[PDB]
Amino acid sequence: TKYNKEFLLYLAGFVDGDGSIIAQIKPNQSYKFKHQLSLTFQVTEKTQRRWFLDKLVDEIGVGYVRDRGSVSDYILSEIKPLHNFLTQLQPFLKLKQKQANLVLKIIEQLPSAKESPDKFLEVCTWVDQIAALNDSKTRKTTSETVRAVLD
Amino acid sequence: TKYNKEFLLYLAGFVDGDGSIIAQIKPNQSYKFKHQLSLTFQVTEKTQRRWFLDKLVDEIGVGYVRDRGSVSDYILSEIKPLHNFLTQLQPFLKLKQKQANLVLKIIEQLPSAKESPDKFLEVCTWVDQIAALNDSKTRKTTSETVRAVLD
DNA sequence: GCAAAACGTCGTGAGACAGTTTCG
DNA sequence: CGAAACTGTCTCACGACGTTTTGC
Repeated sequence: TKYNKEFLLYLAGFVDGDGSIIAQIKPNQSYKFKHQLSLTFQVTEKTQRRWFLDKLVDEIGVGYVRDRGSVSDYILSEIKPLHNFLTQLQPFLKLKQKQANLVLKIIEQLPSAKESPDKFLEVCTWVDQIAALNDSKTRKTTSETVRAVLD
Repeated sequence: TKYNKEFLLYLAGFVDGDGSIIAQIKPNQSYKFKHQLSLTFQVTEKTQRRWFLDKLVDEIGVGYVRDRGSVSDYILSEIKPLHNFLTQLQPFLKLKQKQANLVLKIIEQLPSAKESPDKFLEVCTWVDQIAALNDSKTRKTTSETVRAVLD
């Protein structure tokens, strides 16, 4: 899906404001390396303004909105559409462009990360960088925590 | 000054996110009708990201940045530059377009609001409308306050 | 007497994760 | 196995005012 540049310009400003580009390493025994590499693009807004997030679902054509009381979030996790979307959005980001670029990097490196523990750990390293670029305050699992479990 | 369109598209999204279009009636004795009609365009950001606000000062070409601890704000209150700015920004705003058009209306009517208490009140009613559109929760002075004083 | 700067603050509206679950 | 959803909440990073002082 090719997005309109005006939509992307406005949206990149909005994302730099209320948005969040997130990479997480989730402990999970069902994966071969006991952790899932999770990626999320999100936009949070007061629920009385969810109409704005509902429109995003329509305009971006993928993702959904979750309600959590007083605020709601537009969430996009599917890696394929995420890569497609972030690729077109990143040229216009000013505050979260580095995060976007790290996420695109991780996505493309995913297949290779599933094959090798050293690669996987390398990818986890880029997740650490995204978190350090964000206003990270409650992170727990890092590349360090993953190395210890692999060992 | 005329701003580039892509600049305004991005900024409108950033403003709809971290910005605030403010209208205030400030009790102050030195004014004929005992209140100042104050208008402010602002963008708030964590002080570590103060460079982005400083950059806005240069790109918008007027206004300034103030510090208040963990966060800083880009501030624009000069009525003429503010009017020129919002006129060009409002077409691209989505959550705060009404507030912006009401601020523009107030500015245009300031001259006549000065000559008549009743005009002053009507404009103060437009300030009520802006506060209602924002997520107002600590407002003290309203057009009802002024109505009482004007007696 | 008004515009504009300066300085101060309530109560969130966000951001940024964590943990667990679903099911092709 | 693993992509993606579902559910919770911590810690702010904002928004949106308010009061007081400048300066022409």
